[PDB]
Amino acid sequence: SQKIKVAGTVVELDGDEMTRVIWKMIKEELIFPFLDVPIEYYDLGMENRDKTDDQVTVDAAHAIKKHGVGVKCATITPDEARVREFNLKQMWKSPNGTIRNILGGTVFREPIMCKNVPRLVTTWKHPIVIGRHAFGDQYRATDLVVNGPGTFEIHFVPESGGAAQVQKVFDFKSGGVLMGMYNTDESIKDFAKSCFEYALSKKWPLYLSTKNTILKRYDGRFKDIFAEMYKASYEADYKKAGIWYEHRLIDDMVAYAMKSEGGYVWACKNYDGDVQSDSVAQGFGSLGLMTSVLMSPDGRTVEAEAAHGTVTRHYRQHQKGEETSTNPVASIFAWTRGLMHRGKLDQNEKLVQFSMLLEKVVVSTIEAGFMTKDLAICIKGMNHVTRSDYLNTQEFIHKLADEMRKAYERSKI
Amino acid sequence: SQKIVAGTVVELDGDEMTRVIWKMIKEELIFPFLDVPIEYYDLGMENRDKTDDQVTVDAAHAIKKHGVGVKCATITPDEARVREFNLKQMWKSPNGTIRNILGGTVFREPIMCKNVPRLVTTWKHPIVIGRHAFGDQYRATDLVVNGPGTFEIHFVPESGGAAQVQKVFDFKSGGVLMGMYNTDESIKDFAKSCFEYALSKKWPLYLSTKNTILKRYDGRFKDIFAEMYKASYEADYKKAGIWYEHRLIDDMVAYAMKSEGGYVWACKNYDGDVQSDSVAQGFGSLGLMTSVLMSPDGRTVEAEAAHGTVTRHYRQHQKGEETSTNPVASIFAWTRGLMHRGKLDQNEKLVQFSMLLEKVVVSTIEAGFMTKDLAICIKGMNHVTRSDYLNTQEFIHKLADEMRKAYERSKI
Ligand SMILES: NC(=O)c1ccc[n+]([C@@H]2O[C@H](COP(=O)([O-])OP(=O)(O)OC[C@H]3O[C@@H](n4cnc5c(N)ncnc54)[C@H](OP(=O)(O)O)[C@@H]3O)[C@@H](O)[C@H]2O)c1
Ligand SMILES: NC(=O)c1ccc[n+]([C@@H]2O[C@H](COP(=O)([O-])OP(=O)(O)OC[C@H]3O[C@@H](n4cnc5c(N)ncnc54)[C@H](OP(=O)(O)O)[C@@H]3O)[C@@H](O)[C@H]2O)c1
Ligand SMILES: [Ca+2]
Ligand SMILES: [Ca+2]
Repeated sequence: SQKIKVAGTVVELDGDEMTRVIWKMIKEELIFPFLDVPIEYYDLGMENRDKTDDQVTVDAAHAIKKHGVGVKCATITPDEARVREFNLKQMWKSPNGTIRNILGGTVFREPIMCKNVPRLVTTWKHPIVIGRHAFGDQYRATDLVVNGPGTFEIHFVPESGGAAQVQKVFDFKSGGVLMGMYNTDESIKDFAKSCFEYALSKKWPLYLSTKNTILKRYDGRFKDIFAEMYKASYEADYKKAGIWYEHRLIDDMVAYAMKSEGGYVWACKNYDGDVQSDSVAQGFGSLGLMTSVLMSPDGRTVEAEAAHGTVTRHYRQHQKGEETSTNPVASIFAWTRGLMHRGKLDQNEKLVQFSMLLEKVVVSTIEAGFMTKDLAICIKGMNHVTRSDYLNTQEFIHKLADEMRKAYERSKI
Repeated sequence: SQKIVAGTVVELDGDEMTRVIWKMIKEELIFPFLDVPIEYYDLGMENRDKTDDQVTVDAAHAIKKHGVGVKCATITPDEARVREFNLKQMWKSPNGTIRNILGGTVFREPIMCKNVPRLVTTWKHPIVIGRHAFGDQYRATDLVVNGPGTFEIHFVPESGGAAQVQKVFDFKSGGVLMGMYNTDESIKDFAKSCFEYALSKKWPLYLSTKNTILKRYDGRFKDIFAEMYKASYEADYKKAGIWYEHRLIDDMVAYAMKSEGGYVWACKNYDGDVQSDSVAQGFGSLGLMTSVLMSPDGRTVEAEAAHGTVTRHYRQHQKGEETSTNPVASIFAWTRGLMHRGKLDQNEKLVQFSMLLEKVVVSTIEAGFMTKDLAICIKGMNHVTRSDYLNTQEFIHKLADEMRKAYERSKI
């Protein structure tokens, strides 16, 4: 089904469980009818990441860097329960963590605002953008079970060959756990750049959260890198733009974030950008109401995703042959932002107007009273929602399609 | 001033605004009523630096001895603090030191005021966070890396064989590295205390980890809780109409945001730290939260303010400007400490004194007398004016006025 021709190639990464089911329908009804789109397909379904030894994940990452745009459905990350469940050869790493490792950059997350959906948090008047650092820390770590007594040490061995630098971290008297993790100056700096630059262009303030009182040298490095770069390259233009940058302790930032009105960029270390960008997304209404875009330092490569998970409890219900009502908006906006970036790379204005148009139609369709259960909950009580207040997953997508077909037909005479 | 205590309470003095407030609470709401032995330790930054942080260690060991510890918020120094106080070094968190020595779980909970509107529209009931007090980020070894090399991790068995070595990372230019740990023993301890506490509340229990990413580290948290539920707690919980569940941290923070509450949330050191601030501020103020570190045996309580020393307000204070610093958390550290002092001494009268003061604080807030953070909760941020609240001193005084009437009012 072709209409708008797209020269560029979109690298699509398929995922798992309920999101995989919605992914198919989104392609089927919202994208392909309108777009003549070259798709380099990569199945990051869990079975296929097992079949290929996770190499499908690595190749997909590399294919995104080549073509410039990636669009990824939520995937399962496996632990022991999951290894059992699929008879996996191993506990494979988060495909997300692997993609992010290879690409680098920053994951910008923002709520998708629907005026008829009450925010959960009375104070939040404006959107918060989270710049989550995509590299290192707890997401590329080495952890270990300890089985008996013994001493946990770190050796740093320099390249020159000067002697080993060792630290006794802990004497274990019994079983326990240990782990090491890292970050790089180079990375933190790209993470500083893109955050400073995004807030400069939104004309908004920038907060950095760390726990540099505790991790004096580790988090300390982030604080100093951001402060050094601010003085050097952003203070003058920030002060001229009527905005400001400040380091705040993670403690104080979450309290501020909860009570403030929004209108600022909040830069988080990896883990905080993981946790808080869900607290935020649910605060604004639902996990399905959020964009998530991994951006290059150079602005040429974009991996757009849904930030939420595979919606396992909903899939278990879909698998019984029971009805589901799962919010597909975050999956759809993975596509639109990917296609928007695709069109920017190609000098293709038609593609950008389509991407924007699909975002308008989703938001407008929700705004006109047509919505999945989770948004109906935001409006009507937790226990005072009924079947007539919301559309199921299929209907919602169907309604969305009806509207998109109509809007597109009218759109560019 | 006294009237009411045999057993001893160990007092830990702190920094900045919480210090200023700590004094007033002792002056006006505690010592006037209680004749109590206090073992005083000054964890103000100057004395920590001056004693090479030994008063902190001494304070932690005093708490184990007499069984009750009451602690004011302290500074934990980074580089700017070292400059500011002319410190010998970037001393580690005194809280992190107290907890490393004492072990256990820090249980936190909002202090409900009916005239204070919640910021989260869905929260009908309290959320209780159970924070693992040990290990992980708060007893870790972190370094800056200045040039390329290899970050290895060695475990050297007691048995004397050979080291178990993992390559973590090949550095090319500069960075940071850290190493951190926890123990089966502490994690197990953390679980039992959460299971017992959610069992006695007849409330469900959630543990959150990121075991999909930290598969062995967080996996151990998840495996230990699960095995303990099966063996020791699943049957009793099912009889009580409650459950235990592990959720991924992503799932739990989203759930907590849309839940009505009424559950005990088991949090890893880092998560309990951060999510207890998000939860206190979601309920109305950082001022309106309790925080009680409990020992595995439950013979030893350290109570505190979970929030910081309120540096921005200390600075107003220093210039002679008017402050409205919420003192309720600092007050409830006294009351919960003493509650346990009374629990230990079988002092029926002291348990009730603590209970009464808590009653009077909230009851005073609910009669319209409050500090500026709580006025901002009722009126808007931009619509509060001076007449909606009391400054810090007046507020403590109003409570003080109020507490005397109340106490005098009781038994007679
Ligand atoms: N983007 C990614 O690649 C990504 C991110 C996170 C996790 N994961 C992986 O996916 C799985 C996550 O499962 P999880 O249950 O922990 O997290 P989850 O799949 O994000 O779902 C958690 C819950 O949040 C609500 N929710 C999330 N997305 C929703 C949507 N689109 N529409 C409606 N409700 C939604 C539902 O609550 P109710 O039950 O109340 O309806 C749902 O049960 C794990 O296997 C994990 O490895 C992947
Ligand atoms: N228990 C502890 O020992 C503990 C805990 C946390 C931090 N700290 C230490 O405290 C110092 C400063 O930390 P921080 O500035 O990150 O956080 P903070 O002192 O907790 O205060 C940060 C902000 O939260 C609000 N706030 C906190 N407590 C309040 C109260 N009792 N009444 C009214 N408002 C209150 C204020 O908001 P507004 O600005 O909006 O008025 C304040 O500016 C650091 O040295 C840190 O290491 C100690
Ligand atoms: Ca997340
Ligand atoms: Ca905290």
